[PDB]
Amino acid sequence: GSHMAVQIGFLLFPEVQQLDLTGPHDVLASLPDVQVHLIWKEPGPVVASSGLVLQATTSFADCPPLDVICIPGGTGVGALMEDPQALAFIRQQAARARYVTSVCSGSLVLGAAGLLQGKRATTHWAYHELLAPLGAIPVHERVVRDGNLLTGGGITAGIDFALTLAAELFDAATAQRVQLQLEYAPAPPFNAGSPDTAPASVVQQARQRAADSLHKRREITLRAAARLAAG
Amino acid sequence: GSHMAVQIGFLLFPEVQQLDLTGPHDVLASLPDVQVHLIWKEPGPVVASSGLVLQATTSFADCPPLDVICIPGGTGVGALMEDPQALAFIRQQAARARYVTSVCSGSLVLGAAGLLQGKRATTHWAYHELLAPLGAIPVHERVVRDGNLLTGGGITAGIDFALTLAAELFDAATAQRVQLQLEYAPAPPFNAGSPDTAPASVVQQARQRAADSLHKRREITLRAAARLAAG
Repeated sequence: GSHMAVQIGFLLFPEVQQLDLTGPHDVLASLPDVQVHLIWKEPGPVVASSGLVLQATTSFADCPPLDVICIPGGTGVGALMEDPQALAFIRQQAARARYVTSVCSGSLVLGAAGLLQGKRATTHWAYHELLAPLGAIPVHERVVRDGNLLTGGGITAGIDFALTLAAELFDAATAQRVQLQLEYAPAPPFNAGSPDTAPASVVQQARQRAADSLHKRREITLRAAARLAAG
Repeated sequence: GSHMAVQIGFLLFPEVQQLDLTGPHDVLASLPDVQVHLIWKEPGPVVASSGLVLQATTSFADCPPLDVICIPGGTGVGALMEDPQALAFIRQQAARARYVTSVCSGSLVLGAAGLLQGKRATTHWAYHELLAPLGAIPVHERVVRDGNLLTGGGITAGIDFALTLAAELFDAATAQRVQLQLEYAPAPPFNAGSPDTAPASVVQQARQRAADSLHKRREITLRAAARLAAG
């Protein structure tokens, strides 16, 4: 309107881990004058990994130049990593976006798009070995920042970095106001959010359950890397 | 199937604060054998306060007996507090549910349904004075438990209590596994999630911005209380 509207965009794709996206969405959608997009090849229903149905609000072609782009993760990321249209849109938008961001395995899509080369980055802990092949410097921190790239490992990392983005786009007082108004005050009743804090028996379970997925994602990653190499 | 399916149900209503619901949804939907419902007067699109579109999966009438019911908050709660159909469904389900829960201003709906009488409970901090008129013992804690009632003040409190519910429905090892697999490891870059930690200037801003809403919600609350009194 008669203020500058910040254009904020989430990639919304089948089998997305919905909370990756919906967390930062509610935070950023609180900010003054912003316009938030859920972006897919076409507008309309997209099913998340839980069966939860979201609605994409815009196609790739109709998406305005974004100020913030965010790629969430989820099972659906493996397909996205070899999706030439999606990767081309992500590259297009990343060229000029003020902020390029991802949650969870969303960073592996950034990697497949060629956007992690020589960058410090993280991803979901079970898939961390897939960073180096995509040219990233792999870093084990909840949110890793490299210039205007922010990558968050865990499911709610986007809620946290959304507050950082709020403070920079606007001011610290604005970010603090949003945190208070939403009353965002996390206090988990367990301490098993990191493979370095969870019980060993639990870490081994989770490694065992992710094994087939990691195997499949590694094969995809190596194909994505070879495409980038051929350059 | 050939295991017992826990029936988990979120009230999904127009102008819901979506993250209230989508947080605990992704956590609980991770649990073994569970079936998760988004419940409204009819299945189909429901617009959240941000403009984000969700899909209700079931009507009141078709909703199975729930093991967990969760009422989220958001601007839409004021209408819900005087919605005789919605209140009757919430009472019906609460009678036998193992767990009755809410996030944010969702507890004021529980209160309007007559379910907070003599119970310790919390709600969104800006509306906390509305607890006593609905018969609750108001408590300032992130998640307040009274028997099988859990009420959470802030936007992600349901993510946290979802882990508690996981541990009780199944076991601590299961809850820890879910936390690790999702990599839920919150670390906000500000400390303004409570009116006792945020800067005073920020707390006064937020109080000023919520004033009209609180005024309107108080009027609604007092009508809801008088209905309960007439008994």
